[PDB]
Amino acid sequence: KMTGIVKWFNADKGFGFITPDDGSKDVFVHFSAGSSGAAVRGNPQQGDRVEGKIKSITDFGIFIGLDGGIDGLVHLSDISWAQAE
Amino acid sequence: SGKMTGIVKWFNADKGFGFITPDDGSKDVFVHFSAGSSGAAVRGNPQQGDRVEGKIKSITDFGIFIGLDGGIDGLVHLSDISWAQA
Amino acid sequence: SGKMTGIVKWFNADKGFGFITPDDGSKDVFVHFSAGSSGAAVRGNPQQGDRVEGKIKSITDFGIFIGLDGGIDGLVHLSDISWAQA
Amino acid sequence: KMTGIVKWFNADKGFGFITPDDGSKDVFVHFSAGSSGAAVRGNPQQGDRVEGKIKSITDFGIFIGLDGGIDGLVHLSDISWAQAE
Repeated sequence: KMTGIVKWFNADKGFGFITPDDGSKDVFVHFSAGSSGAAVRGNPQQGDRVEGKIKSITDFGIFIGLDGGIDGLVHLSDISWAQAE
Repeated sequence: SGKMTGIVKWFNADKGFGFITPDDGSKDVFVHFSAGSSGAAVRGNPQQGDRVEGKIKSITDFGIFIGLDGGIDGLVHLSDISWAQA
Repeated sequence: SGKMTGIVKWFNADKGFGFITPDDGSKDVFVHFSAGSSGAAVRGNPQQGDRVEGKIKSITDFGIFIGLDGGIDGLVHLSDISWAQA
Repeated sequence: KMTGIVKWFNADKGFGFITPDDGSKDVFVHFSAGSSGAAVRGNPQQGDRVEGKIKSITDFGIFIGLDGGIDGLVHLSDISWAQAE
C-alpha cells in the first residue's frame, strides 16, 4: 500500500512522479493509461493525493544485448525444465 | 510476448537464477525466479544445452524509486494506481 | 548507440526528466539527467515537438541489488570488479 | 567501494553473485568479461574475496516498447536542447 502526493504528472501518457508518505525516496511511475471501470479523472496536480499498490519484482527476465547491455526487463510468469538425472 | 522456449546456457535452481538462449531473437536472457514462477517442488538444474520454457509478460506498470543521490534505488510492480478527482 | 537525436514529447528540465521520440527505431525514451549529462547552466524546457540530442551508452557493467524479499532493490553501475587469484 | 564474498560466479561469461560486507542485500553482477591489463584469474569460488566500485545510475534513458514495456536501459552521457524563449 503506497500513499503519497503528486509532484508532477501526465495521466494521459501514463507517467508521473510521487513523494510517498513513507521512506525517503520519491518514485517515478509509469503505467498503462486506460480504463478499469470508472470514468476518467483529471490529470492530478502538484499536492494531490495518489495511491497505489506495489509489489516486488521477484520473478523476472533481463534481456542482454549482443553488446552486453540491458535490452529489456520482463515479468516471468512461469518457468519449467526437466531436471538432469 | 507470452511463450518463450529456449536452451539453457547456465543454471542455479537452488538460488533461483539462470541464463537462457531463447529460440527467438538475438538476445540471451537472465532469469530470476521464486516458487511463484517455478512451483513449490524442489527441482535440480537442467543440463546445459537442454530445453527450458517460460511465460513472459511486459512490465508496463512500474515504479522507479529515486535515491537521495538521484540513482535507481528500486524497481517495483505498480499493481494499481489511483488519484483524487478534479 | 552513441548519438541519439529526436523530438520532445514532454519535458521537466527543473527536475531532470523528459520524454523523447528518437528519430531512429519505434521506441520512445524517458530520460533522467543531472548536471553530469546536461551541464551546469540553468536551462528551461524545450518546446514540445522541438529537437533534442543526446549521447547514449549501453550499460554492460552493473549490479542488481536483491532485497530480503527477493526483489530488485537497486541498480548500479559497476565501475571496476576484481577478485582473488586462484 | 564495494567489498564482499563470492556466492557463485561465472567469470568467463561475465556474471556473478556476491554478498557485500555492508548492508543486508546481495548483488547480482554482470560485466563485460575481458582484459584491462592483467592476466586472467580463475573463476572465483564460493568464499573468495571480490571487490568493485559502484556508482549510482543518475543519468539514464529507459526505452519504452510499443506495448508500454521496459525495452532497454542506457546510460545518458549527455543531452542538449534549445530552451523555449
